[PDB]
Order: sequence, then structure tokens, then C-alpha cells
Amino acid sequence: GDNGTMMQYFEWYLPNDGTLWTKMGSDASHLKSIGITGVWFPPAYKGQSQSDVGYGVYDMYDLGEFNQKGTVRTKYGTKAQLQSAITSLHNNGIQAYGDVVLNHRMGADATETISAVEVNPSNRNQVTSGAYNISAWTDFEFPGRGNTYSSFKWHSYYFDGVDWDQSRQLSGKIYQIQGKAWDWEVDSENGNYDYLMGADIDYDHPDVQTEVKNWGKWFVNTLNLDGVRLDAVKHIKFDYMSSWLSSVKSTTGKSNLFAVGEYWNTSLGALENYENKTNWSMSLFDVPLHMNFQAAANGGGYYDMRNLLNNTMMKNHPIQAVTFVDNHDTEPGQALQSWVSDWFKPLAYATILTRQEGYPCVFYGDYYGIPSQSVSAKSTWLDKQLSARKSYAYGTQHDYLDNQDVIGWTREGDSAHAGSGLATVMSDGPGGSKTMYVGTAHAGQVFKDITGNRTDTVTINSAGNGTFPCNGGSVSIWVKQ
Ligand SMILES: C[C@H]1O[C@H](O[C@H]2[C@H](O)[C@@H](O)[C@@H](O)O[C@@H]2CO)[C@H](O)[C@@H](O)[C@@H]1N[C@H]1C=C(CO)[C@@H](O[C@H]2O[C@H](CO)[C@@H](O[C@H]3O[C@H](C)[C@@H](N[C@H]4C=C(CO)[C@@H](O)[C@H](O)[C@H]4O)[C@H](O)[C@H]3O)[C@H](O)[C@H]2O)[C@H](O)[C@H]1O
Ligand SMILES: OC[C@H]1O[C@H](O[C@H]2[C@H](O)[C@@H](O)[C@@H](O)O[C@@H]2CO)[C@H](O)[C@@H](O)[C@@H]1O
Ligand SMILES: OC[C@H]1O[C@@H](O)[C@H](O)[C@@H](O)[C@@H]1O
Ligand SMILES: OC[C@H]1O[C@H](O)[C@H](O)[C@@H](O)[C@@H]1O
Ligand SMILES: OC[C@H]1O[C@H](O)[C@H](O)[C@@H](O)[C@@H]1O
Ligand SMILES: [Ca+2]
Ligand SMILES: [Ca+2]
Ligand SMILES: [Ca+2]
Ligand code: NA
Repeated sequence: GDNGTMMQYFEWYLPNDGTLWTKMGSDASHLKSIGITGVWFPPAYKGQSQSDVGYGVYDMYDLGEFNQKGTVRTKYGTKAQLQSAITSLHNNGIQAYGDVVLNHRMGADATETISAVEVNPSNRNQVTSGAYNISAWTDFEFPGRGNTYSSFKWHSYYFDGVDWDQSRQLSGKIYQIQGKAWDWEVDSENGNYDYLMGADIDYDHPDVQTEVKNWGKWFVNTLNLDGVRLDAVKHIKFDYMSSWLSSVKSTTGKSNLFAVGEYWNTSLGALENYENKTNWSMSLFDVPLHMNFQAAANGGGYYDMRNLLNNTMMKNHPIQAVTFVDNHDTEPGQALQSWVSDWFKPLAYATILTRQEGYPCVFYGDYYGIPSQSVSAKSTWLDKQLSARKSYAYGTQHDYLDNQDVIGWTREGDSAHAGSGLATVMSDGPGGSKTMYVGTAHAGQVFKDITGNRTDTVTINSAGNGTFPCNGGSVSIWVKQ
């Protein structure tokens, strides 16, 4: 009955030095000590170059094992290093979740000359040219792997489209391969959002349907995975992704394989439509809660803190909510830049770590810092919040989201976790106090601030109430001294 806590074990700007798998393995016992129970590791297969973060997917059967793209290792290291790291996580009781990129492929071995039409980038259902022959990056043969594990080769007729004609080099185009149709259902932004980048996989094609299930089975088996992080699920045929997840569970013996999808949309309704169309079979990153954390941070005291959880997965669908403050895309300089400022970050982490709703995900970029962007490591204060979650965030919750600035909640504690119970209080503005119910069983106990932000103590009265303060623009988490 211990709380679960995920860590995203990478950030965008890590050096291309083939050390991440070695570090992850060495970190396992430390991650266990701070309460991390699952690790999301980056795309572990060969990208279009050695330095690829992993999203520019070339060969999903090359886990840093084959001489392809001028390298054996990936950015992160070798197959054997990743396997050793997962053995070390499992030796420490930590789940391993592999990033799974199924939308597209990049770094084709060869061009193919194929018939295509242009479509409106704002309305991909609208054809805007006659048919003509383009030079497309659609031929994937993987000669460096030489058919090891899989003889499957990719050609144009397994893709729906590309955004580049190597023969004409025109910018701002999207090409639909002749005879192909955008997959459905996908997100309807730009009319049909199947196409994102690269060579867009055709999930209408039955050879592709079979092959990508076969790959999924091989990947989970090969690395003995507990779960998957599914990339760009709003751009992949909804009913196929649902079928893919059922198939891998059934074939790998991983009947309860954990799945969290990235459906990047700021409106809850989009995430609810996805869950509806995939039978509520997977969790989703709580993108709306991340936007709420950004709006509060960016409001400089004037945000209404009563609204912090509104229109979120965490409030509305907590079983399926993977809550986060920042990720590799929201960090400075990246594609979804929407960074939660240092001052607010502890309030955001206290929200996801001490509440009963959601599966929180700690960002590597927050814990260990982002030196290339002058982002300080936050591990010193994160370790105290993670202690709050590991040891104290148990039992019945009472919410006091009843002030524009000062909000809080309590956990009563449960018998399985000795000394458990807490009161979280926080302000986006001036400091304040909240009288909150931690439980009559705490009557006469003295509470301290496990964050160390406050050095005063709080005595629980006989009615099970304390008056819990915080500093301005700060959080305190009150536990039994
Ligand atoms: C980053 C997220 O993008 C999408 O988000 C959209 C929203 O959906 C939309 O509503 C609105 O908010 O705009 C957003 C930004 O566009 C997407 O929905 C979401 O799933 C994405 N996060 C995921 C997905 C991916 C992709 O798998 C990850 O993306 C990251 O890695 C990308 C690939 O390296 C990188 O893309 C940039 O670089 C590539 C190289 C380039 N592609 C061209 C280049 C080549 C070969 O070099 C050829 O293949 C073609 O000519 C081109 O397609 C892109 O043009 C460029 O954008 C991306 O920056 C990076 O974020 C992401 O990490 C996941 O978490
Ligand atoms: O932390 C390991 C834990 O992860 C998953 O449990 C999730 C669950 O699926 C979600 O619905 C939500 O409540 O968060 C849980 C994590 O606390 C795995 O399914 C589970 O087996 C595993 O122990
Ligand atoms: O150092 C320059 C900037 O770095 C960003 O990542 C921060 O959020 C800013 O508040 C800061 O001013
Ligand atoms: O929003 C556009 C979508 O409308 C419909 O559902 C069509 O079946 C689909 O092919 C199309 O892309
Ligand atoms: O959303 C606008 C900007 O808001 C904040 O300043 C964020 O730190 C930055 O990442 C984002 O780009
Ligand atoms: Ca697609
Ligand atoms: Ca199609
Ligand atoms: Ca406020
Ligand atoms: Na497609």
C-alpha cells in the first residue's frame, strides 16, 4: 500500500556521451531510498544520428547493438548497458517504463520516387496540388542489423505522407502518398492531425498493424519491461493503439503492463475523448494541470489558487492521471516551452506529491538540474517532499482550496504507515495560516515543517485541528515531529 512515484529519467540537453544507462543502473538504490517506484527512460533504439534524443526513430530493433548511423551505441549507451540498468532497477524493486515512438520514422536508408499530392497544412483533408513524383525518405532496410530479430523492411506503401521532396526542397509542405488516406480516429486540429513529422506510418496497412504489434512484443520481452510511455498518441489511429496495447499485454505475459500516453492538448475534453476511444486502458500525462501550474507561477500572486486543480486529469480522472510539473519538451528552449518558475516549482511538486490523486512523475531536469540552461538542481528540497510522500501522505484527505492565495489539504495517516499524516499549506502571495483537520488521533501531537521552510511547530488540539502556516510564495508540509 506504499505511494507510487515515477521519475522521468532524462532531459533534452544531456551530453551525447553514452553514459545514461550506466548512471541509471548506479542510481537505482538512491532512487529507492527517496521513494521512486517507477522510471520512464527515453527512446532506447537507434535514431537518425548517435546524438538523437530518441524521437527521430530509425530502427526500433537496434537498442545500441548494431553498427548503424555511424555508431553502435545510442545517445544513452549500449543494449547490454540498458539491460544491466533495468536489472539494477528490478533488484531495487523499481518498475522500468520504456518510451515507445510509433508515429513515424526518420533517417531512411534511401529515397523512393513516388506519386504524391500536397495538402493544406491547416486542413490536411484538403488536397492543394495535382499528383506528381517526389523524392521521399521512405526506404528503410537496416543493412547494419542484417535481418537480426526481424526481416521487416519499410517502403512508401507503409507511410501515409512526408513533409519533404529531396528533389525540390520546398518548405511548409505536407505530401499525402498517392492512394493513401490520413488515419482515423486522430486529433482533429488542422482538420486531421495524423501527420506530425518524418515519414508518417500508415496504421490502415495490415502488414504495418501486424509488424508493430510484433515489435512491441519483442521490445517488452527483450528489456523485460513493466510498462511503456506512448509518444504522440494524438497522432496515431486511436483504435490501433488500443489493440496494440491489448496485444502486447496478451503475448508478453505482462497482463498488467503499465501504459501512460502523451496526448498533448490543453483542454481536458480532448484527453477524455482519447480515454473513451481507447476503453480507459491507459493513463495520460495531466497536461491541463501543468498549464495550471504555469498560469499560477506566471500570475505573480494574482492567480486564483482555488482554481489550481480545475479541468485536470488529477481532479476528474485520478486513476488515469500521470501528474507532472515539467518535462523534456516544456524545459527552456524546447518545443512545448512552458517552464514552471523556480519559486512556484515547490508548490507544484507539493500538489502532485502529497495529494491522493494521480501518479506523480518527478523530472530529471528538476532533480539533477539543467546545467546547459543554468537551471539549479532542486534535489535538496525535492528529497524532503519525497520523504513526505514516501512516509506521510496516507489516509483520508481533507481539501481547503477556499482562498485566492492560501490553500491547503490534510492527510489523516493510515495504520500501515506509522507516524503518517500531514498538512500541506501554500500561498502564491502573502504568507498565511489555515486551521485544518488532521484527525482526533493526532490530538496533542506537535508537528514540524518537513521542508524546513518554517522553524515554528504546530500542536494538534483535542478536536484533531492545527493552525498550519506557510511563508509568502512558499509551501510548508507539516508532519509529526
Ligand atoms: C513536441 C510535441 O509536438 C506536438 O505538440 C504540438 C501540439 O499537438 C499542438 O496542439 C500545438 O500545441 O503544437 C505542438 C508543437 O508542435 C505533439 O503533439 C507531441 O506529441 C510532441 N511531443 C512528443 C513527440 C515527439 C515526436 O516523436 C517528440 O519531439 C521531439 O523530437 C522531435 C524529433 O527529433 C523534434 O522535432 C524537430 O526536429 C525534427 C528533426 C524535425 N523534423 C523534420 C526533419 C527531418 C529529418 O531531420 C525529416 O524527417 C523531415 O524533413 C521533418 O519532419 C521537426 O521539424 C522539428 O520540429 C521535436 O522538436 C521534439 O520536441 C517529443 O519529445 C515527444 O515528447
Ligand atoms: O509505482 C509502481 C506502480 O505503477 C502502476 O500503478 C499506478 C496505477 O496504474 C495508476 O492507476 C495510479 O493509481 O498510480 C499507480 C502508481 O502509484 C502499476 O500499475 C503498479 O503495478 C505499480 O506498482
Ligand atoms: O536566466 C534567464 C531565465 O531562465 C529561465 O529558464 C527562467 O524561468 C527565467 O525566469 C530566467 O530569467
Ligand atoms: O476531421 C476530419 C475527419 O472527418 C471524418 O471523421 C473522416 O472519416 C476522416 O477521414 C477525416 O480525416
Ligand atoms: O508561456 C510563456 C512563457 O512563460 C514563462 O515565462 C515560462 O517560464 C516560459 O517557459 C514560457 O515560454
Ligand atoms: Ca500519425
Ligand atoms: Ca492511412
Ligand atoms: Ca493568488
Ligand atoms: Na498515418
